[PDB]
Amino acid sequence: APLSFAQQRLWFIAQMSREASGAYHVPGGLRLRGELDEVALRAALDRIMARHEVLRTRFEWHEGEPVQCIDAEARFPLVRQEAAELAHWQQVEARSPFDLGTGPLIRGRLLKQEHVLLLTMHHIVSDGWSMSVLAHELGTLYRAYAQEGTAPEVDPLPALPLQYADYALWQRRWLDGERQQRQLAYWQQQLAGAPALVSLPTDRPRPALQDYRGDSIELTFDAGLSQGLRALSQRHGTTLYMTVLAAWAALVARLAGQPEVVIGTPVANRQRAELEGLIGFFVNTLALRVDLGGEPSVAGLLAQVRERVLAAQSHQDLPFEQVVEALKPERSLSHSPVFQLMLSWESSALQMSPLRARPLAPVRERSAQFDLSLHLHEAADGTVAGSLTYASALYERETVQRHAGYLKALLAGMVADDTQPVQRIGILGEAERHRLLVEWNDTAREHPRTVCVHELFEQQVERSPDAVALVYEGQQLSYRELDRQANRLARQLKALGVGPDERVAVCTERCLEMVVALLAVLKAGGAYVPLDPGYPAERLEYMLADSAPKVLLRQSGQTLEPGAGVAVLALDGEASQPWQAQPAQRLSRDDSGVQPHHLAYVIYTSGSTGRPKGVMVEHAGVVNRLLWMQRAYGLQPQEAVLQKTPFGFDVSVWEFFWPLAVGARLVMARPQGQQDPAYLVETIVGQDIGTLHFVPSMLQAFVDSEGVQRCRGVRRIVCSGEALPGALARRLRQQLPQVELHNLYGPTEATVDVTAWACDAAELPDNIPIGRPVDNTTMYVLDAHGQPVPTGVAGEIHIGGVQVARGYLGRPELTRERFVPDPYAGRPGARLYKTGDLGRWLLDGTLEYLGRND
Repeated sequence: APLSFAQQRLWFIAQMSREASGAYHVPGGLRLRGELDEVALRAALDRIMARHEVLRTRFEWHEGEPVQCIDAEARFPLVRQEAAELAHWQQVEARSPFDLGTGPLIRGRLLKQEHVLLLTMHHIVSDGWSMSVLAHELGTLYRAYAQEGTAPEVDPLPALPLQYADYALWQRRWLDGERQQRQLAYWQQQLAGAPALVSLPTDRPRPALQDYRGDSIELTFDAGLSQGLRALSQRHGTTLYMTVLAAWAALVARLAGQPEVVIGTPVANRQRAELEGLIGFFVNTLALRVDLGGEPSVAGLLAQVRERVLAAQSHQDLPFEQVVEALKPERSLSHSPVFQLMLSWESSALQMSPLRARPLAPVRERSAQFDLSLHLHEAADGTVAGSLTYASALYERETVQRHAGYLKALLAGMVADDTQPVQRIGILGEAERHRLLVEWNDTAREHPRTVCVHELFEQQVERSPDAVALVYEGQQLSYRELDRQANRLARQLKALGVGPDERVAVCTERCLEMVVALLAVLKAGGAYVPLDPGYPAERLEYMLADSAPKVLLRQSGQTLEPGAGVAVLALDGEASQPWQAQPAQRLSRDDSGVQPHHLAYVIYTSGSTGRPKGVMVEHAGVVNRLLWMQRAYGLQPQEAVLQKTPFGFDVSVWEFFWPLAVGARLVMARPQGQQDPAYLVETIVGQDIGTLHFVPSMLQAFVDSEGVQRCRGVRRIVCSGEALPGALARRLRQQLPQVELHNLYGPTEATVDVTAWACDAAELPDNIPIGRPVDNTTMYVLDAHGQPVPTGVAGEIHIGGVQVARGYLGRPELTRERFVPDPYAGRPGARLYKTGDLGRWLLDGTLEYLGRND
């Protein structure tokens, strides 16, 4: 049961109101493990109450603007009430709403020698630094009150040199002057043109409204890495924070595929020594734009980050909100402005001045104001530890864990060699590298590697010679009748010099004799070259001359004349009768001499921008492609497949030879029949079609056609050639609830298809994946240097395995460029095909097509 659009909208808005409850509070606590002297503690809390003027301040509405009201004689409120209770009592105290009109804006919690001294302040009167000052004065005041009786333990001995209202009066005048205008001018130029949104790969699409649900992981830099990072930063004059910022920016730019990254950082903004002991709202945010173009070195990047961090810290008085208003007066509501990743660097003055006061550790962060929030601090033992909070709507936990692993690996590389290119440092762990290269390519399947394409058909003829094999416009041929017709023509082709790796061009519209021709060429040991008569004459004549075939099989009525010594054989009509005198028995395997490594066909590319390339495809890869398809989908002998794809596209290869290898019948659609919506529906129903192919644009026309809901006998619809929108997949489910939808992907240079994804999930994604590699086929997503990229990162798709084509006919240079040695398979001579397509691995080990690399 789904919510309406207005219900879902109001829910996300109502939970953003839940974000405005605890995200504006500054919680904290201390553990008391000593004598119970609550008489001195209450005097210590009330002493810091009356001393720090901001703690006894309320806020009202007075004539169209908020005003502050400083009250006198403020009493500290404290409530008096193992693992489950302390955790529940903590965050509910941290999520306790305060009243800004009445106060108090600072509360506490305590109960029963060991006690729990919880404390919470509102962000309008405090910040991160304010809790450290609150804990500083509490330990000193409880100590002085535990020594002997006092009345002003902190009022005359260390008084406040400046109150928060004095700071606000100074800031009100500073914001009106020119110093504020110069700092705004710097930030205007420093961040002009920066990317508005980091393109970090997300496990789920970014919601329309920013989801603030968060979770966090812990990460640690051991003493070895921390020591090396300290020495690295001393050598380059950077701080330990600058070195981590340089590494994280280098990692994010590499993961996102963007030249520069913006990372925010909160600063204390207490540069003047007059404010360092004050309690109040002082924290400001700085946006750090780190550029990684030009492939810098580790040393060069550290010098850039050192430069821009010092420049940012010189202009840190300007409020970050005024930077956002100047840069992005119009801003998206699905992500934070200017930056979406924050890096906070915490420190380690004093600690526990009273007695046995332990700093209570904060609860695990569950609110995500940004996409990623990296918190780090230098522990006492020199090790660097912290947390990485992530937005649950965007990332899964394992993705964030691998993200932290890349950062630690990149930091170790920067220590190992600060002179190397920073963006080529290895970051993948061995576990993920093995999963990407091996585990997700575990497709080895035992198929007979000694059988050719036509022999699969011949083996089926012996199993069911009288079953129906081919249907065309009221005519039909059994398996035996089709085999005999192909044998006669194959012997005629053999008499004309057809043999291993020789080409035979075939120019015909769809009919029974089209399949006779294709099988006869294969039986004669040659490779067929489909010449679609619908193509322009210039294109047909080029492919006819480029392929240099021994024979042209031509349908009667076609006028294509090769000349050049090419033998022309009539495919049908009265002129084809002479080769009916050939014996109908099969040619022996030695008579043709064809082997699985010989060519099965040469199919030319589109030639959209130049001359088409003849893709040379061998028998063994086609056999693997066909045997996988039967293992995946289980086509049965009583089923029918529709031959509707023009046979110049290699999708027709499985339309032709998959049913004929397994006992099903192939229904040859009328020429250009797929373009008639009425004919397609009537043929599907009339001929009991169970399986057919659509490019997504034509599947859209199919589901929009009249009477599409009559096709409830359809079993499988295979999609390939374009991106398949999830909306179209859902639309097909509504029209035909029984049909199985499968999304396939693969170029001609890798034998028809190499990945497949069944669209059988209860809820389908907006972008249908291309899936997992097929049998004996491998897939790789590599960067510009041939290295595997992290999971989710976009790179160029590479294809390995037995289906990689032999190359381009007559174009050895281009073949060497796109068919490169395979460095993974462990097989000598194996090759990868560079697709020129962009893609990425998903979490579940499925591939996603992202477009062309250029």
